[PDB]
Amino acid sequence: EMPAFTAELTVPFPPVGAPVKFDKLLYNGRQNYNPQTGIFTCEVPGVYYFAYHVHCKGGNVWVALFKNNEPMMYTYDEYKKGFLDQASGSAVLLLRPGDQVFLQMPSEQAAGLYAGQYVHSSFSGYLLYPM
Amino acid sequence: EMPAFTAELTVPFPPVGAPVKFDKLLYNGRQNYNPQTGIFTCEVPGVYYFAYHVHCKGGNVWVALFKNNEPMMYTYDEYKKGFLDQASGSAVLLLRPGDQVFLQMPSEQAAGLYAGQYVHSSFSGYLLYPM
Amino acid sequence: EMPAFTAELTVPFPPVGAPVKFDKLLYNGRQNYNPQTGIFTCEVPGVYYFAYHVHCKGGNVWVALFKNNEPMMYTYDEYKKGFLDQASGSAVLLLRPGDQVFLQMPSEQAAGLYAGQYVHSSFSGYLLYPM
Repeated sequence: EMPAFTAELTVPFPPVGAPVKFDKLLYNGRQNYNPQTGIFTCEVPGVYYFAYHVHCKGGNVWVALFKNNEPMMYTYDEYKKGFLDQASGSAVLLLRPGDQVFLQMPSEQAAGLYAGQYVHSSFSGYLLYPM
Repeated sequence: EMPAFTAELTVPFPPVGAPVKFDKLLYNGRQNYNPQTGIFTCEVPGVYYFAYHVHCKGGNVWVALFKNNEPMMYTYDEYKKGFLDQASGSAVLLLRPGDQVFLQMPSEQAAGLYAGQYVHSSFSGYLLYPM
Repeated sequence: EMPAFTAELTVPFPPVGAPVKFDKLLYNGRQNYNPQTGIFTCEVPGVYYFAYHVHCKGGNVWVALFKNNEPMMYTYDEYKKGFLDQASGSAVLLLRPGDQVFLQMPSEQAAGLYAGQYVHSSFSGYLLYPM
């Protein structure tokens, strides 16, 4: 199997300051993604592509795609008074064996990450080129 | 030739309960996506990645990415009182010959999927790893 | 090294009528993407996948993914008075040596493309199948 996964969130407002535990799996080649931690751990060295889609409601939402402690990409969305919204992101990253990639909200002031049984926020990633 | 495509919807408000027929093709290697059905049919077994972007206007829009008869991912957006909006999604799926992947709205109560000549709603997909 | 890149914008309102210069690079295999121009120039012939995420604030945003001088895909978003929003696009394109792919806003009437140190609008692309 090649490293590739897609995980969905089905409960709104996950913890701030910790990897978002997307736990509904569609695929998880090589099991490099852990639904119990929300972290993708690099086993195969190379270039990867990650994508994420997060809904917003009740409050602003600020997320960052992390590679270990480093924020690689930031996505911010301001809640639209009374309505559900969404913001997305994607990025190509060169990963070293052991690198841990995940999505996380850095601020308690922007924790409006929404999700539901029929409204999936998600996180996907897969190997492009082995290095 | 490898299976890969991008289809854009140029006409607003497609029927509910049936695959959304994105009509305009930018690419369609192996022609596994059919504009007449809105369905991507797996010919080459393997891991695939799909991405979609749907505009919302005039009403709420609830769509799901299906694999055969199973809803794999749900995307929802609420119409912003007189303002065009958009919601997206993407997913990695292991497919076998004959499997069908498409987007479909399950309810008449949220069928505001919008599209226009200069406002493209889209659906893309491609083979990642042959299995 | 394979062709693949992700470039982020960290300053708002890039000029209309010219490629958007995403200059914060996460990866740039073969350096086929130029931070100084915002243009990806094809070196290796083949099928590519491009994805972009653009925030909207203060004004509507109308951007197009160009291949040379032809608009391949259009993405539009109506600014939600007072709040930051976002719209995205994805496209599979068959490229020949020398082909240039970039994002550009055609009208001054919809140039509200936003970005900041805390929110990245971005442009990514990579080779799927060499031809």
